[PDB]
Amino acid sequence: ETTALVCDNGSGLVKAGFAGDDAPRAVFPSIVGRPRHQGVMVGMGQKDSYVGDEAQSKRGILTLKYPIEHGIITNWDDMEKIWHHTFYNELRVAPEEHPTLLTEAPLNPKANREKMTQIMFETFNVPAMYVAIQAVLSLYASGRTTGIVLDSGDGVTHNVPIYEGYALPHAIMRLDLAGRDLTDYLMKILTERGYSFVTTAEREIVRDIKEKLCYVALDFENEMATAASSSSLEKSYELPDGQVITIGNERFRCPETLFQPSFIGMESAGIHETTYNSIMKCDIDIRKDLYANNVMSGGTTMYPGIADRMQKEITALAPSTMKIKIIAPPERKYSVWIGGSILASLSTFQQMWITKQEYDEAGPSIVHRKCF
Amino acid sequence: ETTALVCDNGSGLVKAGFAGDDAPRAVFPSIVGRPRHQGVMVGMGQKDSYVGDEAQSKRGILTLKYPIEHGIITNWDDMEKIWHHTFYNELRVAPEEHPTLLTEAPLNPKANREKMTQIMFETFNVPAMYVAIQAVLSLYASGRTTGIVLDSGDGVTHNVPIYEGYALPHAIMRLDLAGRDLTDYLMKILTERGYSFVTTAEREIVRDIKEKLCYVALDFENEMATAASSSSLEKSYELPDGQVITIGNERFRCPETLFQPSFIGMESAGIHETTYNSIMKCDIDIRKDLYANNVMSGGTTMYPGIADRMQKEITALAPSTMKIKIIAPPERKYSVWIGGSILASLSTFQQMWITKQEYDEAGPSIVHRKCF
Amino acid sequence: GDEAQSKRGILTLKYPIEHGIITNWDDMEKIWHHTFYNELRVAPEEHPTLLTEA
Ligand SMILES: Nc1ncnc2c1ncn2[C@@H]1O[C@H](COP(=O)(O)OP(=O)(O)O)[C@@H](O)[C@H]1O
Ligand SMILES: Nc1ncnc2c1ncn2[C@@H]1O[C@H](COP(=O)(O)OP(=O)(O)O)[C@@H](O)[C@H]1O
Ligand SMILES: [Ca+2]
Ligand SMILES: [Ca+2]
Repeated sequence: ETTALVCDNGSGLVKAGFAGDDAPRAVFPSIVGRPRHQGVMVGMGQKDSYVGDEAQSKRGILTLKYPIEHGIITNWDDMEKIWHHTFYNELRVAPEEHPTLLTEAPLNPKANREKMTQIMFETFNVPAMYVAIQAVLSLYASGRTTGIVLDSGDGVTHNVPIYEGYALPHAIMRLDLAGRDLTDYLMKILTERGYSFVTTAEREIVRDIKEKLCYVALDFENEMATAASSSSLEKSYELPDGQVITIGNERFRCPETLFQPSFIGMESAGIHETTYNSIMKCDIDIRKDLYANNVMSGGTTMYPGIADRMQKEITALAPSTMKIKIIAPPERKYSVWIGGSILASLSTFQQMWITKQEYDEAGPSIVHRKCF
Repeated sequence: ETTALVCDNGSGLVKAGFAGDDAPRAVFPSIVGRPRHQGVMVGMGQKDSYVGDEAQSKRGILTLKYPIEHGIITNWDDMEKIWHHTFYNELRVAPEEHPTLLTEAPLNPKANREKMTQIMFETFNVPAMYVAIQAVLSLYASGRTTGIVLDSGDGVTHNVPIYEGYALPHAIMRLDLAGRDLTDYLMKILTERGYSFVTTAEREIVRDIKEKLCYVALDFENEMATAASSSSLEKSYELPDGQVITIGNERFRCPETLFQPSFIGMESAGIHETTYNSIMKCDIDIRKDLYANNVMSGGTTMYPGIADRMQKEITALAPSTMKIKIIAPPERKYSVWIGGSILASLSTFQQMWITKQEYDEAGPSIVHRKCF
Repeated sequence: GDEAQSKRGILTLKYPIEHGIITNWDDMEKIWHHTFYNELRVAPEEHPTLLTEA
């Protein structure tokens, strides 16, 4: 009778809805805006904190804060505000009669799970809850049981291999390189053409430029030579004050940081080498099914041409006698929520929620022994 | 056998001289004045424009323009006229047989730099030239190879960390808050006492008031409290007509914009926070030396008490077991030119010059491959 | 060697030996030249050398 809630809680966006639906209902950015200037007109409902899309609507006079930074909930009061907004204003449900499934990146500190369990059980008084891993839900929404999942959101890029439903925890890769860092790099390299963007409001403008105009080049040096030789790669964008900017080679220099992370000073490997070393740390017999099932998920995998670039780099890295297939659905930026909707709707799942009585008898540490 | 020219062409002043010397010869402000009233006297040796100190003396009948605005050269004919003035009239030097060294703030757009190459080679026809970063020359004048440089001039305030001669480009911070913004804020808050300063001639008068009477307070709140409760902090200044003004809490409120930049409505952080984030973005081992080698340069660091205040503010943010030393030599106003003179007169430097023939096959884009 | 430890912030560090097997022979030759010439300060032409292996 009761319908479980699925709330995919990413670093940049939050996707909330009911289990069983095909698409989430409440998709809105996880920001809290606070007023920065002097309020002179008395009345008219001047609130002290705006949460969600109205913070985007009034972002010119607000300082904007992300409570989740690289998968870490830093400011818990703002995250409680976002949870209150997504329960009472967006979905408009009573949380004390609905189970709630939550998502989390792996290799994340254990205080985060305990504090989410404490806030969801004590403040909102839910009857049951569960915390799941995002890549596992991506493989659930993919409809298969074997594959290696590369999930990259706004703050974290993780990589999990699963064979026949059994995960390999020693081969899970994590990398703090995602859309926030790509946005900051694009803010850095727009100053070469004279466009200055510094404030937190215009960071969203640079993010919109990144979403609309960036793509992954198949060969970087040839695309450098093509951009230097001609001007056919240039495109124009309209700022919301009416100014028109144009960008050339900055379209594909920005997602190249995912493949060459020495552009922002990190000495770590690119995502193709991260996927290759995740496959090579796995056992000898399961690599053949993992090369053919590179499941691709998350929001920063929506660049044009990223899948062909991953195909070229992994086929270069792997031995030539094998087939490498990369699975990129067109709905892959919602795959974590769709897998959460699939998982909460199974009849075989309904005994492994964390009930209120288990929390009362075991404290917040029940989430370590039950979830994962 | 020829000598190199060193020309620090900062946004407020031009400081030019020969390499190997210890002090610059031609120091004059980067202004171009044009007449704004009608000429009624026949003869008199009247000119269409004035430059440098000659524009400074006759400023009552002139409109003054700064060709450099926050580091970016806006008007190029005026900058060409200032370069012609500092070559032919100030230094008495024919520039076709002396190589020249120029300075530039980091994260500037590229299109200045090539043009800064182009009319150095096509107009003045120098045999060689080079463009350097100001903070690197500050470390050259300091005599050491490890440190983080806070260089704040008239238009650009930037932090650059260098460890063992290796710069870290991902940790360079730029902030467009410097002496002109402090001057405009001082013109804004001087209207509270009834003193109006609106024209561009009397902006120089307010700049002189800022140079003579302003200081950085150690703690802001008790300084405001003792400014309100007494009159010992007040000082008097004589205008060149004869009028005498008296200022009180405006002496320390105008440097406070460097530490509290919300006074002019800017969302960004202060210089202590900017230096702390620039240190914290660096690698984990090198932060031991970066706390102990804070180097200041530029005229905006000439306020009394800025070093003690910056030490107290960095000491609050850093952990208590780290030793923080700020180096503020009394000659650090001229330190960019001194490092330019040390670098140009150095023996292994004379193969990094961008000569005439390399510009001839490479176009103006030689400066990106060679300089920095 | 030790001067790579003192400057390890601005360096990437590589081990030529990985699980006992020498992988990068140029870096191993560099370490051998450093330990013969800069640490023991001897010429290898007049000293027999004993080596160890797993
Ligand atoms: N079409 C697109 N092209 C490029 N980047 C995108 C696109 N759509 C979303 N993104 C990026 O994905 C990031 C967040 O995606 P997502 O994983 O759905 O949210 P979260 O990280 O909150 O889970 C955003 O920072 C955004 O920049
Ligand atoms: N004694 C002083 N006290 C306070 N500020 C000063 C002093 N001398 C110069 N300044 C400020 O320094 C700014 C620029 O100085 P400087 O860095 O030498 O020139 P540039 O910015 O061209 O490199 C000027 O705007 C001036 O207001
Ligand atoms: Ca996500
Ligand atoms: Ca300067």
